[PDB]
Parts: sequence; structure tokens; C-alpha cells
Amino acid sequence: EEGTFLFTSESVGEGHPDKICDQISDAVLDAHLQQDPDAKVACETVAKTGMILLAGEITSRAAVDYQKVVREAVKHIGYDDSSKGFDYKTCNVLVALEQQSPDIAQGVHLDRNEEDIGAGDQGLMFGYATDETEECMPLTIVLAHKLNAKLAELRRNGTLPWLRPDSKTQVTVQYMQDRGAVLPIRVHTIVISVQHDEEVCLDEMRDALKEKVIKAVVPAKYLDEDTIYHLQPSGRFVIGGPQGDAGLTGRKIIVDTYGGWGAHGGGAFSGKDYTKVDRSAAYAARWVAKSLVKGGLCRRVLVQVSYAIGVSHPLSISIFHYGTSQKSERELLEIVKKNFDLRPGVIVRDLDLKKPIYQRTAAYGHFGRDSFPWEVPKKLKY
Amino acid sequence: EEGTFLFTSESVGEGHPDKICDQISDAVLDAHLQQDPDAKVACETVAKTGMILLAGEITSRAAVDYQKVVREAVKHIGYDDSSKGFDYKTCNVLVALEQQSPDIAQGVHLDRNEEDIGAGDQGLMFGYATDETEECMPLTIVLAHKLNAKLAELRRNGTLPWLRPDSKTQVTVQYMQDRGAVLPIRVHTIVISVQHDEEVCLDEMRDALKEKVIKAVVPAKYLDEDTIYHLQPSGRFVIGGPQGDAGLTGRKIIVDTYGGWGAHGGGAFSGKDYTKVDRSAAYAARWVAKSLVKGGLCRRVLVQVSYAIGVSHPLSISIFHYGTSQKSERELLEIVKKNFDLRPGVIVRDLDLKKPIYQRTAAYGHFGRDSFPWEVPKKLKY
Ligand SMILES: Cc1[nH]c2c(N3CCCCC3)c(-c3ccccc3)nn2c(=O)c1-c1ccc(O)cc1
Ligand SMILES: Cc1[nH]c2c(N3CCCCC3)c(-c3ccccc3)nn2c(=O)c1-c1ccc(O)cc1
Ligand SMILES: C[S@@+](CC[C@H](N)C(=O)[O-])C[C@H]1O[C@@H](n2cnc3c(N)ncnc32)[C@H](O)[C@@H]1O
Ligand SMILES: C[S@@+](CC[C@H](N)C(=O)[O-])C[C@H]1O[C@@H](n2cnc3c(N)ncnc32)[C@H](O)[C@@H]1O
Repeated sequence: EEGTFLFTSESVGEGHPDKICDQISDAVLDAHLQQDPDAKVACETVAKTGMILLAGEITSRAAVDYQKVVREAVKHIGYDDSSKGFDYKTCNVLVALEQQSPDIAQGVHLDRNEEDIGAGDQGLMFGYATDETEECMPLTIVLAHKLNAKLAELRRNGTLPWLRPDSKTQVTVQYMQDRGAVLPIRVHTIVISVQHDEEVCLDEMRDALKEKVIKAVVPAKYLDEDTIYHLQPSGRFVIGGPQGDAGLTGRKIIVDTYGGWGAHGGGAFSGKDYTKVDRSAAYAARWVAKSLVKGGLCRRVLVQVSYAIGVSHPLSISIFHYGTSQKSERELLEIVKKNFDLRPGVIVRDLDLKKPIYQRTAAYGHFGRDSFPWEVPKKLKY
Repeated sequence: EEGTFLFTSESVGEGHPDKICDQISDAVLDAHLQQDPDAKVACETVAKTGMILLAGEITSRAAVDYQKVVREAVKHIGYDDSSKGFDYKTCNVLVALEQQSPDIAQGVHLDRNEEDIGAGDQGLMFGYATDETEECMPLTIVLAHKLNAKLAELRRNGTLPWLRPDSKTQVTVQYMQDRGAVLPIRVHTIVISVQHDEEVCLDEMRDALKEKVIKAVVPAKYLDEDTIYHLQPSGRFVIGGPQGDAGLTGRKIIVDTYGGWGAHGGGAFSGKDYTKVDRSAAYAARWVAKSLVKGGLCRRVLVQVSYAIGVSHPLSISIFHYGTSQKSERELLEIVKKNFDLRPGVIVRDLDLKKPIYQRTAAYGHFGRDSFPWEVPKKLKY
């Protein structure tokens, strides 16, 4: 017990109503980028019973069929029948989209060289990396995401046909201190809540969630007789998706990042093109942090950057190594300065941020998966 | 420079479109609570040009005039004419509100003793306190909020009649390490962006923002010849409010809390009654953290708690004192156990969370202001 502590993170499934909105917002972004790599996109999505509303600002040369893009995203998630609470074929899709404000456009990107475009807004952003997993992510959030992915897998393969797309999971891990780094010891508590059909009973669900979901995801070495399980703790979850709870874009920002570890500056990712530093600078900050850890300079590290609207270079850059670096904080900042250029008009080139890959980022976290450009460490010169 | 670092936080004004939504959601909550202290409220607000949409779930004995509640909140904020981009008298108010899901109700509160109500959702929440200011908040966020409040003051008193309600500010402070605590040294950079009328010029605005806003808020001892000012950095901000940028409830969660310090579990506060632990447990965690600091046990402290839907007691409670306590982490946890009961049905009594004071929390941060119950430290027994 000496030197140990508990930490909890959560994740949600593809049909969680907030995550539906993130995925739709990024499907819209991708559709624009497929035709206009320089589309300016700020697409919020709102979901409630029978309704997807798109609201925001897009200036783009693309011709996008919003009805088709939205409905295909909902179909992919799995909401295809009134019996499940939501159906892509028959829901309302409402659009309240205007051009980007000309005042923003003139102050950010109009008549600017691409590398010297200003940040699309002010704000602060953080990147984090931890050596506790190979992918440099906290175990709590990785396991929580993988539990949701397993539910979707067993729904889609017909193993557990009573499952529906809306789910939430939560994992509490006991950690040991290790010279500023952290070492996972065991799983203390798991929560799983998932929408289900009217016919399956709680005992069938709880047994399946333990044997076919948890045991198929969480290594047995982390589970013991004392692990606490809260499986379908509400007792009934037939109503779900947007019918059970309104969804909005950008309401799962901690799920999207580090599960509470590190820090967060408040900005949402989905529905935004590269000029919105909330996304591009957070991706670049992750890339920096992961590069420092994979480069052997830190075991655990947090990077902050901040911007002013219309100004290309960050206003501030800061680093905290948790006592896990032999280099000083000053030396780390110099290494980052010499190896990275965090202007948005340079990040876009380094991370290929005009490519329409964003819908793939919008469930199961933006980091630690799939070797996206910000997950491929840069070789550092020093 | 040795032992120092930079940190940035931001805040937004009452007419920032996300903050409009938070305030409307809490005006709706308050209106329900005035008539039904036990109202179940989950009210999201969305704002775009000419539109306020309410979406979510409310079960309540109250009879609420949503048109009146929404329009009065917008009037208070100051959007009262088409020349400002938005007018409470003439905007569209659309309502997509349903009852709370019966499946949630049965699993959370139906036929439960109030003290033993379950958490209204799973999730994780943090509370933070720092002795660097008397109110136990980070200086970066306090100053950022006060800059926005000063803008609203000079708008309302007619000093600077070209101001409009939508604003954002951002403050970067140089800090010194102090045995795990932090000591503010100076202000490194200030950003202010505020919506303005068509007639005032940039030089008049920038001079006023420096002399009448910054100097009226930030002590001169923090400002020097090297401080960087980004005042109206976009160059033009005539279009603003929802017309310039869509607003949604729960998109300023870092502004609402600690400006990036501490940690955040991802849950939004506004529009939610006490059974939604995203709000009540975050408020209680702040109360715990502030009580530990004001009790002289810590100089700086972070508390995590987590819940499962339908379960009253937290699943986990954890504490980090940043090396600023003479008591061990184990001893602090025992003190918290002996002095606090973090079931939502007890928090509601301790913090008086049926009282309709929530609209007042929804701008300028939920913490560090106005001696709300969670800001009054508990005298600890140990
Ligand atoms: C003991 C400890 N606790 C701790 C905490 N806690 C965990 C429980 C809830 C509150 C925050 C966080 C944290 C987690 C997330 C966000 C922000 C801060 N970091 N962190 C540590 O680094 C250490 C530590 C590690 C290695 C070492 O050698 C000495 C100390
Ligand atoms: C030097 C240092 N830096 C630091 C950081 N940084 C700041 C810049 C950007 C990245 C995070 C944070 C932090 C801030 C917000 C969220 C999460 C973590 N905490 N923190 C520290 O506690 C210390 C420290 C203080 C006293 C001491 O005696 C020794 C060290
Ligand atoms: C519990 S609902 C949030 C509170 C809700 N807005 C209300 O009106 O009380 C939040 C999320 O939990 C999940 N959820 C919905 N219904 C649920 C149920 N009956 N049991 C468990 N989780 C549920 C869904 O993922 C949903 O998006
Ligand atoms: C810059 S807008 C976000 C990006 C925007 N959605 C777009 O379409 O590019 C975000 C916030 O910045 C502020 N803002 C809006 N127009 C602005 C302008 N012309 N100059 C500076 N800040 C502005 C408002 O507070 C607004 O809510």
C-alpha cells in the first residue's frame, strides 16, 4: 500500500450520444476535405430523439450532401431501426450552417502565406505521454476504450445480439510510484453500462460482460478476488442513444485525450480543420510529448502551448517532466524549440492535417492508436 | 529563471456563445427548482445566429415558461438589438425537451431514500485548491476572469459603449517553484479579444483595453516593460456572439474550473440538478480540497472521486498533495473519510444543492467566488 494510489478513467462507445456527435462532425469535416483540402470547418452536431442538427460555420468549395453524410455515419455506428431507439433511415437531419465569419477569416488566414496563417482562436493545449504502456498512454484509459471496442465487436459479429451501440465503461487501477513515473499494479474496479434489448435479463448480461467482455480485454494478472465489478449497475438500459440522453460535439474531451491524466486546455477536437489550434496544436503537443518519451529523454511528460487568434507562433511553451528526465526543463524546452515548429501552418505539413482521416479519430480516443502522424515519434537532434 | 516556468489560462465573457448556453441552461434549472426542489434536469442549450435551442431531459412538477426564461437570460447578458448580432426580443427559441428516461429514473432515484440515491451517471471528478491566492485558486484563471468581468462592467456603465457582450481573455504567468506549491512572479502575456461596434477604431480599442481594462485589473507589480499584449489581435471583431460562432452548453469546462490546473474528469456543470455527480461531486471535491488547504494540512491538493450510475458511494477516492503536506496521503484520505460523506444524497444537504443559485455560477468560474457553500471550508476533526 505504501507508495500506491488509485486512479479512474472512463470511455464511451461509438453509439454514446456525445460520441455520435463527434463522429458526425468529423464525417462532415472529412467530406469537405475530400473535395477542398483548405475547407474552413467548425461543425457542431447535436443529437436528441429522432434528430441530428448540424450547427456552425463552414466555408468550402466542396459540394456536400449533409443528409447522406450524416445518415451514413449513423448507419456505421449501428442505429438502423426504431427498435434500437434511433434509425439513420428515418431520423430528422436539420442544418444551421453558415459561412465562416468574414471577421475571423480576415484576421486568421485571408491573404496570408500558409506557413504564417494565424491561430484560428486563442487558447491553451496540452500534450502528455507516459511510458507505462508501449503506446505511451495511461493504462486506465486504454483499458476503458478497449472494453467499449469489445462491446462493439461482439455486437457487430452477432455473438451478443442483444447489445445496442450506446455504452460507457470505467476502470480504476491501483498504481505504484516509480521515481516520478507510474506503474500499474491491478484493476480495482470496472464499470460497464450498455444499452440492450427488451428481452435479455440482467443475469445473462452480467455473466456475458464478465466472461466475454472483461476477460477478453483485461489481462488476468490485473484481476483478483477483490476486484469490484459494477455491470449494468442501473439495472435497466433499454432506452439509449440520443433518446436516453442528448448528445453534443465536444462533450467527451477527457475521453478523447488522456482519461484525466496530464492536463487539458478545454478545447474540443471534432468538426474542426487544422487552423483550429484546439485540435492541431493538441495533436502536435502529443507528438512532442511522445517524441520526448520514445527518445529516452523523459519517462512521463506534459507539454503546454498557447495561442492568440491571428498570431502564428505560440505565445507560450512549457514542459513538466515529473522528475523523470536527467535533462533540465530548460534543456528540454531548447530541444523542443530546435526540433519542432508549432505554428499551425507548419503543423499542418508535418502532421498531414488536410487529409480526411478525422472520422477515424472520433471514437476510442485520438491518441495511442493506429500510428496516426502525431503517434509516430520524431527523431530528435540535440 | 532557475525554478521558474510559464503557465497560461483563459476565460470568456458572459456573451461568449458557449457561456450564453451555460447561463441559459442554469436559468432553466433555477426556474424549475424555484417550483420543484426535486426537479430532475438535464438541459443542454445550443446557440447559433437567431436561435436558442433547448435539448435534453426534464422531469419536474414545475410549470416553466421557456420563452420567458430564455429571453430574460439573453437580455441580462446584453444581447438586445440586431445591431449587436443577437436580440432576446426577436430570436427563435426552440424546445426539444422530453421527460427523463424512465430507465435512468428507476436505476437512480425511484423508490430510494434520499440519502441513498444513486449517482445519476458514472464518471470521475476532481477538486483542486492552491494557496497562491486567498481564494485558493490559480492566479492565471482569476486574472482572466476578472478581465472579462471588467469588460462587462465598462459596457454596462456606458464608459466604453462600443463594447459588446462576447469576449475572451488569456493570461500567461511566470511562476516560481516553492516546495511543491507555486508562487506567481509576473504576467508574461495578456490576450483580450472583445466584440465591438462598427465605428470604433483599433487604436482607440487597444488604448482602452490597456489603460481602462488591464491596468484596472492586474496589479502593476506583475506588469513590466517585457509583458506582451495581444489586444484585439484578430484586427476586427464586429460579428460576434452566436452569429460569429456556435455555442453549446458544457464547452467551457476548463474555464469553469481551474484554468488547466489540477485535473478535470470531463463532465459539464450547467443545466444539471444535484443527482448529476458531474456537478455535485465536483463541487464537493472542491470543498474538500479547499478545506484541506484552509485547514493548514496542504498548500496545494488535488482530489479525485468516481461513481457508477445507480450506486451512492464513490467507487474510488484519491488525493495528491504535491509534496505540500506533512501528513501522508493515507492520513489525508482518512481525514477526508471521517469528515465528508460524498454520496450525492448527502452532498445535496451539505451544499444546499436544491437552492436555485445556479445561474450565478455559470459565468466567471464556479469556484473561488461569492462564498457559495463549496467555498466555505469545513472545520476538520482529526
Ligand atoms: C502519488 C502520485 N499521485 C498523483 C496524482 N494523483 C492521483 C490520484 C488522484 C489525484 C492525482 C497525479 C495526477 C493524476 C492526474 C492528473 C493530475 C495529477 N499525479 N500523481 C503523481 O505523480 C504521484 C507520484 C508519482 C510518482 C512518484 O514517484 C511520486 C508521486
Ligand atoms: C515545475 C513544475 N511544473 C508544473 C506543471 N507544469 C507547468 C507548465 C506546463 C506543464 C505542467 C504542473 C501542472 C500544471 C497544470 C496541470 C498539471 C500539471 N505542475 N507543475 C509543478 O508542480 C511544478 C513544480 C512545482 C513546485 C515544485 O517545488 C517543483 C515542481
Ligand atoms: C445517465 S445519462 C446522463 C443523465 C441523463 N441526462 C438524465 O436525464 O438523467 C448519460 C449516459 O449514460 C448512459 N445511459 C443512458 N441511460 C442509461 C441507463 N438506463 N443506464 C445506464 N446508463 C445509461 C448513456 O451512455 C448516456 O449518454
Ligand atoms: C474564433 S471563434 C472559433 C472558430 C470559428 N468557429 C470559425 O468558424 O473559425 C471562437 C470564439 O472567439 C471569439 N471570436 C469570434 N469572432 C472573433 C473575431 N473576429 N476576433 C476575435 N475573436 C473572435 C468569440 O468569443 C468566439 O466564440
